[PDB]
Order: sequence, then structure tokens, then C-alpha cells
Amino acid sequence: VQGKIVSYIPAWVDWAKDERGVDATKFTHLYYAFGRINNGKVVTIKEDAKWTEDPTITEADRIKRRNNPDESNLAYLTGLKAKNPNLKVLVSIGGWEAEGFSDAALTPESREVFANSALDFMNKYNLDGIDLDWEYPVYGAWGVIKSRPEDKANFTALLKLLREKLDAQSTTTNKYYELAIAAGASKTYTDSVELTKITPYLDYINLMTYDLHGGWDPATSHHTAVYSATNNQLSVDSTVKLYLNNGVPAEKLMVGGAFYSRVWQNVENKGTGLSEKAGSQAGSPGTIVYSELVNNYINKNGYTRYWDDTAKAPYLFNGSTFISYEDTASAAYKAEYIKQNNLAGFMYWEYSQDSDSHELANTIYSRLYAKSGTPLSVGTSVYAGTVTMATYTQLPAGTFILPLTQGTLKPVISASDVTVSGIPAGITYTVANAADHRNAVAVYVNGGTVASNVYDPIDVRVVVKASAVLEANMTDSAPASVTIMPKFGPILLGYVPGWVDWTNSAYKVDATKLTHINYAFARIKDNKVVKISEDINWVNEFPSEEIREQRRNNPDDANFAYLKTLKQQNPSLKVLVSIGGWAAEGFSDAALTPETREELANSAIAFMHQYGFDGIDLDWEYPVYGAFGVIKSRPEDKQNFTALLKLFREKLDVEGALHGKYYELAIASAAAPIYINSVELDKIHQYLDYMSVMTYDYHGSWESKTAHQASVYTSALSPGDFSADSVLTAYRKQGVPASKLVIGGAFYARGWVNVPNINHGLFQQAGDQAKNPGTPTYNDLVKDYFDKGYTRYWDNSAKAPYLYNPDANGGTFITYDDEESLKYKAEYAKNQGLRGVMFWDYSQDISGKLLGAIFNELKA
Ligand SMILES: CC(=O)N[C@@H]1[C@@H](O)[C@H](O[C@@H]2O[C@H](CO)[C@@H](O)[C@H](O)[C@H]2NC(C)=O)[C@@H](CO)O[C@H]1O
Repeated sequence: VQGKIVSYIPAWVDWAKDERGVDATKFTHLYYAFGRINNGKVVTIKEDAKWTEDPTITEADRIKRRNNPDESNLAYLTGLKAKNPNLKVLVSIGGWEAEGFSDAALTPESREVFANSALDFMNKYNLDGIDLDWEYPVYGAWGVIKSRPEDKANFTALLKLLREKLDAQSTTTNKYYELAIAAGASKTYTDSVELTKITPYLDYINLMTYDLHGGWDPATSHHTAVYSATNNQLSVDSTVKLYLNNGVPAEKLMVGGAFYSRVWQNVENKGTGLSEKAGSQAGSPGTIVYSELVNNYINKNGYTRYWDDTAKAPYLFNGSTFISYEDTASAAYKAEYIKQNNLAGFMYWEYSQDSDSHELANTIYSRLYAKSGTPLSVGTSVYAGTVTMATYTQLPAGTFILPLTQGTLKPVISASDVTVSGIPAGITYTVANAADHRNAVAVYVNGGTVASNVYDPIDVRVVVKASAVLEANMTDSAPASVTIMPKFGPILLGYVPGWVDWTNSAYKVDATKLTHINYAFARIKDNKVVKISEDINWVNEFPSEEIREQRRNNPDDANFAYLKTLKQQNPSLKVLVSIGGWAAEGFSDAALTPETREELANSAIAFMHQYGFDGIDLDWEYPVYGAFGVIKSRPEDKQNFTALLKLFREKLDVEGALHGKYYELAIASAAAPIYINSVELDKIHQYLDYMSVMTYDYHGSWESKTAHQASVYTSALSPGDFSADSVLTAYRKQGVPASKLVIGGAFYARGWVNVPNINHGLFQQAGDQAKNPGTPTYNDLVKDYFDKGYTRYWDNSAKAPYLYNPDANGGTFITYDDEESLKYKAEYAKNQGLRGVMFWDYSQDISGKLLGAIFNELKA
């Protein structure tokens, strides 16, 4: 990590007890806002008179202010060195309207008591440095604070001293300490401080290049723009130029940006509202934070979004309220300026004001640790990914929607900026910006009649061109995958295990809710597909003979007949054979040569015809890496798997053209990045009906830290971590159409014994893992857990349930899929244009609720 990122964080949130925590891997420094001065000395904000007594809400809030948890905050924040080692946490002193800088600084005497107490503060909370935010010396923000002309010098002296105290301490500790200032943007500020004396005492000067204009001005303008587009409009550029002219070296200047807007009301309804006269601001809230703009203002509630292309700043206007803000784009242009002009880094006030998802802080990081002159591509995610055929030929009016993940659409895109591949001919389509979204394309797909019958999903491909976007040197987007579904809708597929005698089980299979069954499994033996009772590895997994017998007399013939009655009873039901699965030997050998591939194909085709199947699922676990030596693997598996699949599909096309029927070919495929490496995902998919992605087994007893085994989304408390969302995005990134992906639900759990009672059990360091529960099924969970000690919590940013019991071996943490999570996996599949939903496995919920909740969302 090269240039710096400073993220001020407010003292007046509970960060320990916040739901989103802090992704401290996206900034370098973290200034804590603020400590204050009291009787000439640095202190916690909860000990500040003037801030504990704000009359805006003096009831429930003043209490919270006097008992403000800074101790907890500081401990939680420096604790984030866990996730980032490099991180620095400084204490920032002052802020807007913070009093007593002029008295504490005034005389050599009082400076001591302040600079001393400032170290006491730094030491006490184990902090990497001090930041003085005096606003402002000499002129006191024109009467907001106490001030006198002698500040000019005293500021200098105070700063010199602090540097002495912080180098003194360094020579014993071996840790260099940092000293910063936030510094005013105006010519007036530079005139009130001794810059060519001050610079050398400091590591960085935080230019506050915001609040450059606001409701105090008679006309609108940008408050935190990059460039000056008119003579009178201040900017990062004007301010940086002002500071270089006074000798301050580029290498120490941090450019500032803002996660909030400056607002004007009663603006003349002329032009765009930019540079228009403005009346009374007596009604005005003054600012609106970035999260609130996202939620209700940007392209919402009659507020049009605009861009000043010379200033490189966004603004909104509705005919009378104007709002000037920092967005994804303006941050891009500011990062670029830092790099263009060799500045120290990007500073921002402040972190809490970012969106739920941290859109700005993440944008800055991404832009600042891009390598220059090596263009970034436009990013896409999906919000609405499916339109569904009414009949075999009638397509209704529908609308796909794609938010940008990287880059920022012009407020009005032209057709040349988006190209749509794979709308079937006959059917007119339009592109545009999606209403009620800040930054998203809309392909409006008009009703129509398609030329021929639509039996299979159609992959629609959307390309977001560089000309669409506002940023500078950017390349076209990877062609994004959305889906026109056939009239029958998503598939819902159960893995049905062959080691249950379903003929005699009181618990039966629900062929009315499933579209698809995968009988698990067939196997490989001497390069032949055979029943599971022939595979010696399996039969002889355990020595004990009363198992081994059950294994040899596995009720395959029965179950195949049983499945035949399901098929007769429900004639659209498709039942397929899964060759392989965990510990299944034979695949690598079988894929080697054009002779060995031919053998297995023919033998698989013949197994399929003999016991009544509608297609094949291949379940190779796993190629090239062989699940880390469970399975003979080879580098050459990669291109072989792909010839195996190409072959199977050709044999199955032969079969189908002989039996007057369509045979399916499918694989199961893992989530791990090594799988995605080890397989030619871009190449194999054209041969498949879909991929049953195993969006589960993310974390187990093989780690000693708790985490979500099957989360539909990546929790906020574990950035980076596995989710269905992350994994299926990763799949599509490789080129796999959405309409050939299937999301996996798991009907069993995992867990860890010896989890400390912290945060309901969640993301904790684990203990000794002997007597770990292994994999209890939901059945097990119903009898022996749910009410029997344990308590069910829910992480809403992940949408994944979890159990903790303090009084059981540590206690224990359980991670699983349930009704609510399976619902969301199913919503995700409809929203994203996925082929369908899948699970493992039918025998693990005899109650039928997990299936019910997939079915109730996916189909009704
Ligand atoms: C580094 C920096 O920008 N410092 C100043 C900030 O304090 C100021 O933010 C304001 O801080 C006050 C505490 O001093 C808060 O009461 C107030 O709510 C907060 N304002 C906002 C919009 O979050 C910022 C922004 O005006 O500018 C500096 O002056």
C-alpha cells in the first residue's frame, strides 16, 4: 500500500456495538474525532461542557453524550490492527467549535500542561500519534471561538513542543510518532499560520478542502470540488496551488474530501440550480450525510443528479433545493489528482457518514491503489436479472437493472454507451439510467412475440462502454449476464441419497415441489460406471462387517423403481444420476486419453438408460488438486475435464436424437478459488445445462475461528469472506452465464466447540476442537439443539442464522441454513437470473420445512 488514506472517525458512535463495524483494510490511518481541551488539558469528549450541552435534543441524547464510550471506542479501533497490521490510530484534538486552543497555547507555561496531557492521552489508549484540529487560530472562525493575534506564533510553538515530546519518547520506544494538523483551505488560514516554520515539525498537512462554499454564500456552488470551473469558486486545485506557492511541499499535503453535502434552499428554479441565487437558509438542515443522499436524494424523490464536468463534482437539484456532494466519480478525480501531483494522500471526514456498504471509502482505496496508466474496467453487479416468458412465445415487458460497482454513469447515458447481446429477434429494447438508483443501467425490454418457442433460458449480455461513464481512462465492462427465463421458471433440485431405502422409509420425496432430483451416487470402477455397492472404496470405508453388509446390499434397484413411480406420477420431473461425489476415485485416469474418455461416456450412457435416468451429473471432487490428495489429480485434468464434458454432451446429444427426448448434463462445482483456477469455467458451460455450485462448506472445524458456513451474503463483520453472492459473482466474472448457475442450500450444519462468550458467538477465536459436532443435520438440530439449551441469533448483513450455547463444551457455535436463509438464497436466484436452486440433501429434513421455504419463494 503506497500513498496514504486518512479516515476521521467520530467519537460519538458506539463502534463496539455498531452493526457494520469497520473495514480497516481500506485506509492507512484513522483519526479519532475528537479529544477536547478542559482546564488547559487534553480530554475525552464526554468531558466537554460545550458539546455535552447542545440544545438540539437535550433529553435522551444529552445522557448518551455524558456517558459517551470513548474507552470502548478506542479499544475497538486499535483492536482493528488484527485485520490491518500497518494501520495507524491517531487522536485528533479540537474540531469545529472546540474551544480553548487559544488559552492552552498562549504562554510557554500552559503549552506544557497541554502537550504533556496530549502525550498522556496518546500513551493511555495506545495510539500512533496526535492531530491538532484548531478551527481556526487568530480569526477563530470569525467569532465561533476565542482568539487573539498571538495565536500565529503560539500555534508554531505548541507544535514544535509536541514534536519534541514525541521524538523524546520515540528514542526510548523505537516507535516514530506522527503529528498532523488539519489546515484551513482559505487564504485567510494560510495568513494566520507560519507555514515555512510549521511544515518541518509535521508529517502531513490535512487540507480541509470542503465547506468551501455553502448556504452562507448568496449563490450555489460546489463545496468539495476538484477543479475551479469559475474564478470565484474555490477547489482542491486552488487550495493545493495556494499551499505549494507558500513552500509547503507536495509530499506532505493530504487532499480532503467529504461524506456529506452542503445544501441551499430557496434556489431560483433556473438552469441546473448551479451558480443561482439563493434566498433564505433559515429552514435549512445545512448538511445531509452521504448515506441519507443514497437512501432518499440521488435520482430519487424528484431530485435530478447533475455533473459539472469542469469542476468534476456532482450536485442535485429539484427546482428549489440544491445539494453539492462528493460521489464515486468526484472521489475518483481526487485520487487521480493526488497521483498526478505527487501528494501524500486522500483524507476524508467522516467514516460514519458513508453508505451502509461503505461505497466512498471503498471507492477511494480502489482508485488510490490502482497502478497508473493501466486502465481500470467498468464494473457491473445485478439488481434485477430476470424477465420470464409468459408462454412459449409471448415475452412480457420487463426491465433488467445493473448497478455499477466501479465507475459512474453520466446522469443521462445515450444508446451508444450500452450494447445488448442476445435479446431474441423481433423484440425492441431501449437502454437508460434506472429511476430511483444513483448509478445503474436499465435495459427496458418491450413486450413481444419471439420467432420460435422458448424452452431454455436465453443469456442476455449487457456491455457498459467507457463512453457511458464519467471517469477518465476507463475500459469497457466485461459483458454482464442476465436472463430471459422460460415460462416454467426456476429449477429446484434435490440431491437424493441412494443409501436410504426410500421404498420403506416413512419419509418420501416430494416430486410436486422438485423439478429435479440427482440420485447420489453412481461410481467409477475399472473405467466403468457402476452402482455404489460395487465401488470397493465405499463398500470398504469401514472394516466393521454389519456396516459393510448394508453397504453391499444397497437398495439401488428398489430406489430406481421408486423413482420411476415418482416420474410416472409427475411427468415433468427430471431425475439424473450423479456419478461420483466425495472420495470418488476414477475420474483423472478416465479423463486422460480419447480412448479412456470414450469408455466412461459409453458406460455412463448405458448406466443411465438401464435404471431410468433423464441425464447425467458429474461430481468430480476435485480436479487438478484432488481435494488436497483424497483423489488422484493431475495438472492435465483441467483441459481433460473439459474434453470429458464435451464428449458426454456429444454422446448425450446422440442419445437424445435416438430416443426422441432431451438428456441433461450437469456438474456440481465448488466455491473455493482453487476450483475456479483448476477448471476452465469459461469453456465447459456451453456443454452444460447448469452448474450445481456448492455454496456451502465455507468454514469448518479445520479452522479455529467461527464464521458462516453458507451465508447468502458476505457479512459486514468479515469483509472478503465467502458468500453465495461473492462466489456466484466470482463464477460470472469467469464468463459463466447466470442462467447456467444454481445456488446451493445445505440441510446440515457445522460448528466449533470452545467459543468465548463474545458477540453472541460470532467471528471469535476458537478453542480446542476435539468433540466438535462435525455435521449435525437439521433433523439433529430439531431433536437435540433448537430449544435444548441453544439460542438462535441472526446476522442481517449476511442473512445467515446461527446457534450459540455458552454452557456446552466452550460453549459451541453452530452455523447452518434454515427457512429464512434458504428464502433469501431463493430471492437471490430470482433477482440475479440464476437457473434455480439446489440442495444437499433430501434425507436431512424429514419435516419438509427447508424444502417448503425454497418452494414457497422460488415458485409461489
Ligand atoms: C477535520 C475536519 O474536517 N474538521 C472539522 C469538523 O469538525 C467538521 O465536522 C463537524 O464536527 C463537529 C464537531 O466539531 C460536529 O458537530 C458536526 O456535526 C460536524 N459536521 C459534519 C457535517 O459532519 C467538518 C465539516 O464541517 O469540517 C471541519 O470544520
